[PDB]
Amino acid sequence: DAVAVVTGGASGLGLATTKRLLDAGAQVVVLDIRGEDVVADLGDRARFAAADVTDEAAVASALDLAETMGTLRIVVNCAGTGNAIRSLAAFRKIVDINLVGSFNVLRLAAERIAKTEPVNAEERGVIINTASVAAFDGQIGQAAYSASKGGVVGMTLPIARDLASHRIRVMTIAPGLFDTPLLASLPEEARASLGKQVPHPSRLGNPDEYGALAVHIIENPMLNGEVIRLDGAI
Amino acid sequence: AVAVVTGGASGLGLATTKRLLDAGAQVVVLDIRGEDVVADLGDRARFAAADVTDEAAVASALDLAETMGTLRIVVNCAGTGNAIRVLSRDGVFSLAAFRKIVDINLVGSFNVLRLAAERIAKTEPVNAEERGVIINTASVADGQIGQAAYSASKGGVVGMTLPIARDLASHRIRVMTIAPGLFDTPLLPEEARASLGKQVPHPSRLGNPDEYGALAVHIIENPMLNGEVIRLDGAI
Amino acid sequence: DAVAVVTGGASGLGLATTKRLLDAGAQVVVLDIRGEDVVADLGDRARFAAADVTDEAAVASALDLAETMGTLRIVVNCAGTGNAIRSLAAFRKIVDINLVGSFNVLRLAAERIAKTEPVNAEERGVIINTASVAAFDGQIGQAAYSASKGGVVGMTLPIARDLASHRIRVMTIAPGLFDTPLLASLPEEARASLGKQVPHPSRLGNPDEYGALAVHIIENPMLNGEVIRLDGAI
Amino acid sequence: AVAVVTGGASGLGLATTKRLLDAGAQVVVLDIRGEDVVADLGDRARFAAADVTDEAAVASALDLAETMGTLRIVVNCAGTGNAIRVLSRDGVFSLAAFRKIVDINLVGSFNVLRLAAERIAKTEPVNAEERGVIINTASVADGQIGQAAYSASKGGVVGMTLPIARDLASHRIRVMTIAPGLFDTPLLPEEARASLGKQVPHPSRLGNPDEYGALAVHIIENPMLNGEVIRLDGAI
Ligand code: NA
Ligand code: NA
Repeated sequence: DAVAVVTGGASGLGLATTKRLLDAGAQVVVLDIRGEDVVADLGDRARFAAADVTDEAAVASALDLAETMGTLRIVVNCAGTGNAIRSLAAFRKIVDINLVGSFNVLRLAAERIAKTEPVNAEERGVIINTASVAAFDGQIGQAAYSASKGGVVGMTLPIARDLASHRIRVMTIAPGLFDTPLLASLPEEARASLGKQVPHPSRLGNPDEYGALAVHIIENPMLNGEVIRLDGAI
Repeated sequence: AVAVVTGGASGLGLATTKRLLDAGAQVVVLDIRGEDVVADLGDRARFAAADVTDEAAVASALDLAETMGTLRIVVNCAGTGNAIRVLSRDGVFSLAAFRKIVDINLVGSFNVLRLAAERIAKTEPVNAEERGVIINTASVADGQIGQAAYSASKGGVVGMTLPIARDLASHRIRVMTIAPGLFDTPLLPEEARASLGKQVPHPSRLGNPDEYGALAVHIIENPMLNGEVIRLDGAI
Repeated sequence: DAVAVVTGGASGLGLATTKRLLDAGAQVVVLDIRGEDVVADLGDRARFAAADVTDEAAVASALDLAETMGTLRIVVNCAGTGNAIRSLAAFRKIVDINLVGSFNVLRLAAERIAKTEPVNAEERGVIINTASVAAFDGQIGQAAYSASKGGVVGMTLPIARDLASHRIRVMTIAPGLFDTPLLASLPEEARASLGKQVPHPSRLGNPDEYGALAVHIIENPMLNGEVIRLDGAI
Repeated sequence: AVAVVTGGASGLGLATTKRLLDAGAQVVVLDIRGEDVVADLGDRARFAAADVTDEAAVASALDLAETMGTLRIVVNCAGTGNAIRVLSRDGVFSLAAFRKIVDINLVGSFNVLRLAAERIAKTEPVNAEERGVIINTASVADGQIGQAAYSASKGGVVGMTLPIARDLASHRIRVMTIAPGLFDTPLLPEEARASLGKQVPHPSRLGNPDEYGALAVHIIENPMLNGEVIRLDGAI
């Protein structure tokens, strides 16, 4: 194929990853809840599947679309929720989207990737998660972001070990402060101030830097069961 | 001093409750059942029926605690107790099961902590250094989806520990987590329980719930333990 | 016996641990490079062995003293070096004392403890390490303290697993900022300022709090292969 | 741009050197031998004989690098290369052996980093964001004392990574660590090498030194990677 599914692929980290994957020659299904126009503009090697990652039936239909395009081998979980702004229902929503959704997509995708022929015939595929944190202290919902981050981190090695016999690697990127629309509710000088708190480089991460790491992980067969912090040492 | 122990009517929570009662705390046992168990514990223990994800029911358990005395201690053992029995009894083989397990562990622990902290923050300190202490339990360990639900739940509880400790520091409430390995609780045949014990390096046996309770009391009694996860697992 | 060996036992964390152990009914060999007077004052259930922990022959002779007193079952590595003050030789000295010394004492003690009868006949003994950090940023020798800390942390689980068949637990305490003579070169208000940086409790740790944890570890059979941070969330 | 690769004449260091040469860097190979290897690498590689714990010899390797161009990159692979061959060839069964292994890993890496950083801090930045990047290797894995020396060495290198990254941030020098698992280097019979490969979950084979080199180059090329340890080990 090779086909990738990128959740949250129509913006931020997901979009940057989608573009890097297209550049690398893969086809991509953008699994997201909006941004059909953005994905249309990328051309017909990227396709849009409308799906909430917490909805099993919706995810399954997006994987079906990927299968029509070629051989499914790659997943990148970049779906997130909640703008950074200065409720048990709110806690639950963040955990459901960032943690449960990532598991849903990982498990359903793994089932299909496991059925493919390996490509020296060593690998069937690679699943990459995103472990996301709160942007700042006293950020609303910090405990939920820390919980869903910890959950994604915690499942990385155990799932890698369970999928080893299927030749599917499982990795996680833990980004720091990145320039995405999730920061767009803060005023500009606030975002600039956040960037300057990062030790080095003292700025916001560019989503392309996340996308570049994701591609490196896909291209490096020895990276498995690991979390990689991508955060300027913050 | 009053404690609330969730999952307090069995296993780790019961062992904790007993240690707390012997140390002079009164205890509200917050659980889905166990009225007889709590009756057998005598006059310094009271029972509150509650699902840890139910805000009103947890609030009422806290109200009960504050009727008995000054609420200073919470130990969240619901993730290992009666509450996960059904969520696990017939196995964990679906995305819906994974979700329910994550819910009780992450949402349940967050609900109990957030509501308890609100009450404890309003108490007077006891060198007038401490208002209280909240201890979480990072899920006890079934198959692959079961392994994932455990590992995600454990991870999430771990992940919240330091950030919440930091948030509550100005309120003089410590936040700690115990991450137990294989323990001998009603949750678990003798041969099958024997095999589990053998994969623990040393001691090569199931943990005694009293060993969990002893650590919980030590955490309570050691002012410098904050924002940390303590694995209690025989190096497994 | 039971006999404990506490390295650095004549001051700070080590002394507080020695006193807690005596109170708990153990006999103690204080393995240290000075403080014979302090140990004399504790009475004849504490004995002094003059030894540098980097010197194998010296350590062995201290273990010999412990054996004459009773059955050796407990080791607490609290020997440290260098006052906190605001050189490759200096880097090497910190690593040699804090990391190599701890390994030296652990390995030599383990050999003897392994030969004892277990005491329901589950345990032969317990070895506790101290993983110490720099007190503040820009502290001279910070990289060496971080290296020797990381080294002690890194060896904890692997050594616990290798000693499991001998029924010897191996644990590590990672203290934060404690009121010991290692801070005595900083002026008082500087130490007070450091204490206030600790989130909660916002003060310097009391060495007795370390000693209490060490005793709890000894008394809790399920604690093995783990590092416990004791640091007020700093 | 000039790089210094310690242990650069074999294994992980050689694979890194080759990747760097293909990416357009000149490379000083700092090693205890390998003049012929470096000659075969051609005119953009030069050889400096040095023990990584020898301040004068490392200083001279740095002098050589700065003669060739602007020093921006250091990759410390000496802990996995020619330098540990003898320290390990006849086994690790003494406290003196443990010490020597810790020395080369912790002291060696600190010596190279501290001296390299002093030079790199004085260069002009290249959006004028970066002066340079230093990458450490957290020991490759023999028996119990061997296991302890490995684990302590790895731990120490890991432990220094973030604090040093923080210290060097104002100088625009990133500090990263790669923690490799079982790799196929000259250090390692086919059957015995086969058995080692099988205990890696996936890929269930020894790592190819080129996979280490590819990660090192990615770290160099990704401005946001700082203060972090990356395990490269097939989930072992
Ligand atoms: Na811990
Ligand atoms: Na990592």
